Amino acid sequence: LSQDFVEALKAVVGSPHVSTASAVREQHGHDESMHRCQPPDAVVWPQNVDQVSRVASLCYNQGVPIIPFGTGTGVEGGVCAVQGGVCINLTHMDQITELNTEDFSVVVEPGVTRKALNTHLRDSGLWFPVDPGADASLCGMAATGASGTNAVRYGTMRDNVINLEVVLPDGRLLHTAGRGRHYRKSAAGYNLTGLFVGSEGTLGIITSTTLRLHPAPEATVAATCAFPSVQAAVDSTVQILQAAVPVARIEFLDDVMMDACNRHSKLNCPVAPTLFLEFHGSQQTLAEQLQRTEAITQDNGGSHFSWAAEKRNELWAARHNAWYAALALSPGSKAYSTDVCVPISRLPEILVETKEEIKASKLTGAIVGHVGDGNFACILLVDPDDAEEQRRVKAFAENLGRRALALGGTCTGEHGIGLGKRQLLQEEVGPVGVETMRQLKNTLDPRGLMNPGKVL
Ligand SMILES: Cc1cc2nc3c(=O)[nH]c(=O)nc-3n(C[C@H](O)[C@H](O)[C@H](O)COP(=O)(O)OP(=O)(O)OC[C@H]3O[C@@H](n4cnc5c(N)ncnc54)[C@H](O)[C@@H]3O)c2cc1C
Repeated sequence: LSQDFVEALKAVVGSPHVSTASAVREQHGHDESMHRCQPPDAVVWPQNVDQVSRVASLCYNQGVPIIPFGTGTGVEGGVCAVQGGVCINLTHMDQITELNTEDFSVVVEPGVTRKALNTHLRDSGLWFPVDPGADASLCGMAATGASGTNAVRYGTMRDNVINLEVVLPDGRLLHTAGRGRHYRKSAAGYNLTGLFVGSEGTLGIITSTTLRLHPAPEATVAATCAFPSVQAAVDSTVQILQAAVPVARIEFLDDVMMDACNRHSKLNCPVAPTLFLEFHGSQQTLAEQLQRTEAITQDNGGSHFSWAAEKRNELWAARHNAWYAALALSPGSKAYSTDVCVPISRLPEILVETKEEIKASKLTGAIVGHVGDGNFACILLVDPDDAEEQRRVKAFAENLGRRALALGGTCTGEHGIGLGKRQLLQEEVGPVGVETMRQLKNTLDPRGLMNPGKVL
C-alpha cells in the first residue's frame, strides 16, 4: 500500500485516524470466530459521513478493498481482510439522533450499541428489543441481519430496521427509504432497505440505521425449566409455539451448555436440557400465559418453573455470555458455530440428531438456541493449533448445515455467511439464486472492492 495513498487517507480523516501499524491492523483482522486473522493494510476511523464517502471513493477508484468494521463481534470472518485493503472502523460516529418517541423510532450511528441506546431510552417507556449477546454496533447488527432472544416476540433486525443511510462503494450516499423518512409500511418502489439488511458490508457501508422502538412491557416474569431430555425440551418448545403462547423469550440450552454457563456465570441451575423463558404482559395476561405454558412443559416432564430485577438480569446475562462460557470449557480455544434455522416442526429431529452426532464424535460441543424461531447454534471449541481437529469441526458444521437444507431450512438464521458458509449458500438458493445475488452485488460494487471474498 503506497505512501501517497496513506497520505491521501490522512488528508480525509486526519493523521490520528489512520494507522498502518501491525498491531492495530492485527486487532482489526479477525472477529470472535476461529477464522484466521488476516490483517488489513490500514485501519481508518472516519469522523462523519462525508469522510466515509471520501475514504470509500479514494479506495474504490484506486482498486483498494474496503472492509467495514463495527465492533468486531461477528462470528463468520466478515471483517477478515482476505485481499488486504483498508478497514473502515465506523465506531467514532456514535450519536443518537431523531428520537421520535411518539412515532416509536430513532436514528443511530455505527458507534451506538444496544446498551447505549437503551440507556438513552430509560424513563421514555420505550426500548429496542433485538439483543445479540454481544454489545454490538447496531449498524453492524443491521449489516449482519442479527436477531436475539427477544426476536420470537419482537422481531429480528429485518423486522425492526425502517431505513438505512448507506455509503455505496464508490462514495455515493443512499437513504434506502428516502432521507429522513420513517413509517410503518410502504409499497413505494422496490424495498431497498431489506436488500442492505444482512448484506454484511458487501454492498456498501451503513452509516446510520433508523430503528423501530417498542413499548416496555407492563410486567415481566422470567423462569427456567429443566427437562429429562433434549427431545422433551424441544417438543415443549414446538408445542408452546403451536399453541400460540406469545412468549417474549424462549431459549434452549443443552446440559453441556447449562453446565458451562453455571461455571462461567455462577448460576446454579440443574445440569439438564433447559428452557430459559420470559413472559410479558399485564397481571391477567401473565397468569394466563403461565398456566398454558406450564401445562405444556409439565406434559413433557419439565420441572416446576424456577422463577427469577437483579435475578432476571443475571439469568439473561449468563445466556448472553454463553459463547464465552463455551470457550471457557477449553481455555485458549476459539470456536466455530453453526446457526441453522428449520421449519419448527422439524426442530425436534435436527436438535436430537445434532446432540446424538456430537456424542458420537470426539468433538466438544455446546448447544444453545433461539428455538422459538426454529434456530439453534452448535458452538464447537477448537485448539487453534490442532489442524486435524479443525477439519473435523467444519466437517461437522457443513454436515449439520446440509441436514438443515435437506429439511427445507436455511444454513444461517442470524449470524450470516461471511467466509464460512459460502458453499452452503450456493446449495441453499441454487444457480439462479446465486447469479441473481451476484448481479445485485455487481451493480452496487462493479469493481468487487466492497469486502471481497465474503458471502458470494
Ligand atoms: C457472545 C456473542 C453473542 C452473540 N449473539 C448473537 C445473537 O444472539 N444473534 C446474532 O444475530 N448474532 C450474535 N452474535 C454475533 C454478532 O454479535 C452479530 O453478528 C453482530 O451483528 C455483529 O456486529 P459487529 O458490529 O460486531 O460486526 P463486525 O464483526 O464488526 O462485522 C460483521 C460483518 O458486518 C459488516 N459490517 C459491520 N458494520 C457494518 C456497517 N456499518 N456497514 C456495513 N457492513 C458492516 C462487516 O464488514 C462484517 O462483514 C454474537 C456474538 C458474540 C461474540
